[PDB]
Amino acid sequence: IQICRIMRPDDANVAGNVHGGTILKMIEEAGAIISTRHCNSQNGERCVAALARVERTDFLSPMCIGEVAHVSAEITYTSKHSVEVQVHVMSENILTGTKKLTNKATLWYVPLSLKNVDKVLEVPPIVYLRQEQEEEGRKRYEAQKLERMQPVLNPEPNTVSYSQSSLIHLVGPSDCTLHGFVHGGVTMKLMDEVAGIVAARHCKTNIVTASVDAINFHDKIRKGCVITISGRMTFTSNKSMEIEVLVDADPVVDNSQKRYRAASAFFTYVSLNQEGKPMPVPQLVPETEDEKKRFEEGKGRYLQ
Amino acid sequence: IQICRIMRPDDANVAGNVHGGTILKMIEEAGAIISTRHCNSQNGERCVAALARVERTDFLSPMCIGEVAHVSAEITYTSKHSVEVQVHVMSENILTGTKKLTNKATLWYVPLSLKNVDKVLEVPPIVYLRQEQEEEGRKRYEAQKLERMPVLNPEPNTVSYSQSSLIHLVGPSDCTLHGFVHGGVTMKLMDEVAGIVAARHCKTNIVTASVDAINFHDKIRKGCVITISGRMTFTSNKSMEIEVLVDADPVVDNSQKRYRAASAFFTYVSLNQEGKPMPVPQLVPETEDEKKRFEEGKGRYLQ
Amino acid sequence: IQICRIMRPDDANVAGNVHGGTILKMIEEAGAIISTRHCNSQNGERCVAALARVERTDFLSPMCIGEVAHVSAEITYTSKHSVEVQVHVMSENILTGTKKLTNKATLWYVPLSLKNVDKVLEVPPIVYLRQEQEEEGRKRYEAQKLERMPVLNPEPNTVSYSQSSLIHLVGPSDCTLHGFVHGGVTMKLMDEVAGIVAARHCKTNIVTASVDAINFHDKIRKGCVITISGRMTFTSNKSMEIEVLVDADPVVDNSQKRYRAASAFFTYVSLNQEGKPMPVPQLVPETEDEKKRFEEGKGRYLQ
Ligand SMILES: CC(C)(COP(=O)(O)OP(=O)(O)OC[C@H]1O[C@@H](n2cnc3c(N)ncnc32)[C@H](O)[C@@H]1OP(=O)(O)O)[C@@H](O)C(=O)NCCC(=O)NCCS
Ligand SMILES: CC(C)(COP(=O)(O)OP(=O)(O)OC[C@H]1O[C@@H](n2cnc3c(N)ncnc32)[C@H](O)[C@@H]1OP(=O)(O)O)[C@@H](O)C(=O)NCCC(=O)NCCS
Ligand SMILES: CC(C)(COP(=O)(O)OP(=O)(O)OC[C@H]1O[C@@H](n2cnc3c(N)ncnc32)[C@H](O)[C@@H]1OP(=O)(O)O)[C@@H](O)C(=O)NCCC(=O)NCCS
Repeated sequence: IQICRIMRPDDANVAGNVHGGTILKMIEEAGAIISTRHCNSQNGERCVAALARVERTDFLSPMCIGEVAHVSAEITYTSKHSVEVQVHVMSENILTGTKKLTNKATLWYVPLSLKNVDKVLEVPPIVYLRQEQEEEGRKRYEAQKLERMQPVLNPEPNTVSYSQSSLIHLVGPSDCTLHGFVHGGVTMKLMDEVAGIVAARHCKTNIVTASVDAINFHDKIRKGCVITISGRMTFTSNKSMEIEVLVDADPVVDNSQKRYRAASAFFTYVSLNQEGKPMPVPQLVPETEDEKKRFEEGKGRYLQ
Repeated sequence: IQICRIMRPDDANVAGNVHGGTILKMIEEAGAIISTRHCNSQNGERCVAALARVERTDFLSPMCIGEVAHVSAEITYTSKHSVEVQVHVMSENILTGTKKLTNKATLWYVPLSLKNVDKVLEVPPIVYLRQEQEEEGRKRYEAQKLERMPVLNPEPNTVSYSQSSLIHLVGPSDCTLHGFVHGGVTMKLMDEVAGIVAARHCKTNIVTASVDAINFHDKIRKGCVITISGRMTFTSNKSMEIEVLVDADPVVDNSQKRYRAASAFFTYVSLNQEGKPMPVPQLVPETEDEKKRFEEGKGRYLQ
Repeated sequence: IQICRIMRPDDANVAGNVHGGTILKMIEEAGAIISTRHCNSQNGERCVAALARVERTDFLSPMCIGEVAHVSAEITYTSKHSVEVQVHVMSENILTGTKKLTNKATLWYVPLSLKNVDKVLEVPPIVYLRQEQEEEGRKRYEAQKLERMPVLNPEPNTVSYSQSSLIHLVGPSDCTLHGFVHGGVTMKLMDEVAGIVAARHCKTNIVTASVDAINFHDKIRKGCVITISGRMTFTSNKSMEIEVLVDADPVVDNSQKRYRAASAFFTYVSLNQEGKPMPVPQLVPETEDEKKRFEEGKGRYLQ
């Protein structure tokens, strides 16, 4: 168990369910603390473990204000320079005594030198109880390694341009951060918000985050940047919607550095019935060639 | 009449000086407190005073972390349905003992029914010490009452070269006890985008000299997404004027249209190491609307 | 001697009552401001006063959103290296005009050099109006100086049934202008875990009556992870006392071991759905240390 805290009114959305960004920030905190503690076991160069990838997060059951969140983490795998961390988020009602599993996630972290930033160090190794666990971890590692290799016109209903949305945010201070960079939590909250906007615009009904499927942090964001979090619908099942979210970082004045793509993610959203079963959502129809390529790649991700 | 706090690390801008948004939020808080207490003075219908206009804010000298901010407020004038409030924000260094006058502003508030909102109620009158005070107040009131009646590939020093925008989804800690959001969140965002546009146009360090006309046209509720767009309007040889507009869109109801929630005019300058305004690059308008806005920027400059 | 602000939605819970943690941080802020101004009065070494002890905080009456808090402070007694500050928190309803005495506290601060931290400096003395004031101050100072020298499967209403803990990574708005964290957030987390254990033991709505001995043993720097652990010590027929302990371990430097940063005693009470205090279930000790802590908590209760 790496983090435990109380959900408060500011942790929720306007409706009263706790924000996806808050759950993501707790997940990141737990994974980062245990990964950082593990990569300084053998007392090497002083390092901090940075989140590089959210392999997957499942929103199994909703969390609400007043409940206590216990988020625990276990180090499954460590590569040459990366560590895989599995994290479980449970909610407990302190009066009712009930405890449910709210979220389940897998993340990837990599240690960065504190002395000379941008320098990756070698993860110390971990000892496994069963060899099948270690090879299954290696298989997942090689799978994720394999996987790694915006204009809007006048909109018609149920088109990509119709739901396409965007947030623009000036990154502020980070005083007590481990490094000079800002945590993935702020950016993930913004990504979740843009995904929710796109889903609600496309489906015109209640919506729920089913899962966040692949969050990649391409490079760090420093203070004084202004980030554009752009969200677009990529592919829809009959009962689910997929949203690509892209985070681009721009220097305000510094033309020494050019605009770059800082992060990318895929959100799977669903709308449920009063009973709690996934209801049919309107189907997205692509119009351009790139939209249809992204729809096909969404179907491929759907069946694999 | 009084509000006072200590400036802390989250209160600062990227530079490490107290954010302009934080100063504006404290000014709004002080004005709202004193006018709300005054508009329930005579024990009428229970009401709350809402900020409607920032007539002007002067950033005289910067404030820094660790200092204590003292914000004082005085009700200058009362109309039939509005209150004019003058506000001073002073900084106090608790170690050196030094105290500077950091900002000076005057605001306009309107009391709104708590029982039946959207109903504007009648401000109780204030008694003036001299008749000249009330006459100057009426003059200022009538002045403010009268005055209220897409970027392609850019070339440098144009409006399009500096034009920028922030987009924000209004969440739950932006709003008050009711669904409306404080003027503070919006003013902080306007200041941020104005600073962005000014830094893009002038390519050096800059500082807000004054905030000229913040008008709050309509309320913003939770669940809206607001676009705070900033563009440069007119430049002196040593000063720049930035227009900031707040547009609010309903996310889900496409029956409902986008509306203009707030508008303001920012004056930015770039200063020397000594502290004197240095020449800023000149804005050249390209379209007809750009120079129309440049011409009224010159008009505002000469008055 | 004074700080005042208006309470906003983030300072309160869903019901509209201000969190105890926010009141505690405001008390700390006011005390620190005046302690810092006094310990730089006569132009010694440039220093800032850090909160070391909360002698007691009484929650006399609740404060709610929209009311403005006026926090006043007075320097009661100063030792060789510490300053005693008494603080009153008053709430003002700006509509009804009513003002209540909400909370009253006594705190201890110690000046630390800004140039070389960990260096304690000598508090300048204060001149008393009556000799009895200084004599009572010396008595209280010597009293406080004297005073400073695992849950298995549980059965209901024992210590293990209620014992709880929070785990927190020091985040971005927790710290001061320097690497240390304000006492306010730490006290807020202590109040939260005390409320958690109290609600687990009492199965009702509950409220903090008073917090008695908050000691800040050592500072917490950025990059620590703190465990705020709370366990029940002794229960009256209508009151509960909860001991809260704050332990900090460094995440990155594994060279350093766990250390005890803070400790406090919270007394909680149980309310009805109407709002009347109901009798609380009696805590039963099982071990020898549990019964020692129950008896010494009773001793603290009878004082
Ligand atoms: C993570 C980061 C350091 C990657 O470094 P890099 O420039 O790609 O250098 P590398 O040569 O180490 O890249 C490959 C290796 O890095 C790690 N890595 C990089 N990207 C990864 C990804 N999407 N998923 C998992 N591991 C990744 C792995 O260690 C990978 O393979 P390995 O097993 O051979 O070590 C860099 O992209 C980054 O910092 N992104 C921003 C993360 C951030 O947000 N930081 C602020 C706080 S969250
Ligand atoms: C300002 C607001 C109340 C205007 O009210 P309205 O519905 O247009 O009603 P009216 O225009 O007929 O006028 C009512 C009074 O308000 C005054 N008023 C309205 N807008 C004003 C402005 N920008 N500046 C100065 N006075 C203004 C009017 O002068 C009038 O009083 P008067 O007769 O003494 O002149 C409305 O825009 C609003 O609700 N703004 C709130 C924005 C916000 O976020 N505030 C802080 C958080 S709630
Ligand atoms: C308070 C602190 C400076 C104590 O310093 P120290 O290393 O123990 O050195 P000493 O205690 O000998 O310093 C002497 C003074 O400190 C006072 N002091 C220390 N702890 C105290 C406490 N809990 N209550 C009251 N006084 C205390 C002593 O009474 C003494 O005063 P005196 O000499 O006039 O009698 C240290 O414990 C600390 O820093 N705690 C954390 C405070 C913090 O978190 N600051 C950041 C903002 S909250």
